[PDB]
Amino acid sequence: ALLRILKETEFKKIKVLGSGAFGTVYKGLWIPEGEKVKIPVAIKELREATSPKANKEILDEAYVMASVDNPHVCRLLGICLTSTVQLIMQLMPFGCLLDYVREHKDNIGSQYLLNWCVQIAKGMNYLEDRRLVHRDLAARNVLVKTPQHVKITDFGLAKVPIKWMALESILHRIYTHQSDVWSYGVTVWELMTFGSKPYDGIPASEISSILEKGERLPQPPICTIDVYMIMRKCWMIDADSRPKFRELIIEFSKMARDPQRYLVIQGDENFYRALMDEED
Ligand SMILES: */C=C\C(=O)N1CC[C@@H](Oc2nc(Nc3ccc(N4CCC(N5CCN(C)CC5)CC4)cc3)c(C(N)=O)nc2CC)C1
Ligand SMILES: CN1CCC(c2ccc(-c3ccc4c(c3)C(=O)N([C@@H](C(=O)Nc3nccs3)c3cc(F)ccc3O)C4)cc2)CC1
Repeated sequence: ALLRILKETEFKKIKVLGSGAFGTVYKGLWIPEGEKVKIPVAIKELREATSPKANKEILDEAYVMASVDNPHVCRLLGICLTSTVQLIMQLMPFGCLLDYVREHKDNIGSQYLLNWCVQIAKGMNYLEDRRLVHRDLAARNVLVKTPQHVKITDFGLAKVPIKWMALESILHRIYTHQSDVWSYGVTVWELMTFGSKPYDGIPASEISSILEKGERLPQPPICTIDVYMIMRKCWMIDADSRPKFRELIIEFSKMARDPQRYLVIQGDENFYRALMDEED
C-alpha cells in the first residue's frame, strides 16, 4: 500500500526538467481522487513498452523502491501504467547537488560540504541494511530538498557511469555494497572540487586500463590529507579493504564538529517550509 497506482486523470505534467535515453522528467502536481490537496511531484515517463508481461516486472521492483524509510533516501510515491509507464516521486525544489555545488561555487562553506558527506553516507548505510545496491552513486543522483537536507535517488537501476564504477564493476560487472564505496569516493571528490569532471581528458575506453596501472583522482585543493586519505581508501583494488559506510559516517561526523581543520575554503569564517524553484 506504500506504492500507489495512480490514474492518468489525477496528475498533470507542467514543465520538463530534462530528458534523455531512458525517459523525460517533468515537474507536476498530484491530486488524489477525493482528497483535497495539491502535492508537487516529479514525473519520469520511460521509453519502456508496457504489456502484461512487462508491467508485472516494472511493478514488482517499484514496490521495493516505495518501502524505503530514511530521512536521506528518496521514496517512490506512485506509478501510472498505461501505454507508457510513469513514475511519480516528490519534488526536490533545489535540484541535484552537482548543479547546486557548481552554481554556488564561491559561497559554500566547510560545514555544508562535510555535512553533505555525512548525510549521503547515512542514506547509503540504510540501503546496505535493506540489502539494496545503488549501482549508480554520483553527485547527479543526490537531490537537494533544503540546503541542509539532501537525499539520494535512483537506486537499484540495473533492471554507463564508467568513471564512477569500481574496477571489479568495469571488468566483471560486479556490483556490491563495496563497489558503492568506490562510487561514494568519486561523489565526495565532485563535492570537494565544486563539481569538476572526474578524470578530465581521459577517454572512458581507458579507465579500466588507467586504474590498474595505479591512477587515482587528484587531491582537491580545499581538502587536507585526512580528507583525501578517506577518499583514496574508497578506491582500493581489494573490495574488502575499502571502508564501510558505517565507518564513513563516524569519521566524517568527527570532522564536521571542527570543519575549518579539514577543509581550507575561501572566506570560510528552524528551516520549516522553504522552496527555491517551486515558484520560478
Ligand atoms: C542534476 C541534474 C540532472 O541530471 N537532471 C536530469 C533531469 C532532472 O532530474 C531530476 N530533477 C528533479 N527536480 C528538479 C530539477 C532541477 C531544478 N532546478 C532548480 C533551479 C535551477 N536554477 C538554480 C538556481 N538558479 C538561479 C535559478 C533556478 C537549477 C535546476 C529543480 C528541481 C527530480 C525530483 N524533484 O525528484 N528528479 C530528477 C531525477 C532523479 C535534472
Ligand atoms: C525491457 N524490459 C522492460 C521492463 C523492465 C523494467 C523493470 C523495472 C523498471 C523500473 C521500476 C521502478 C523504478 C524505475 C524503473 C526507476 O527508474 N525509478 C526511480 C525514478 O523513478 N526516479 C524519478 N525521477 C523523477 C521522477 S521519478 C526511483 C525513484 C525513487 F523515488 C526511488 C528510487 C528509484 O530508483 C523507480 C523499468 C523497466 C526491463 C526489461
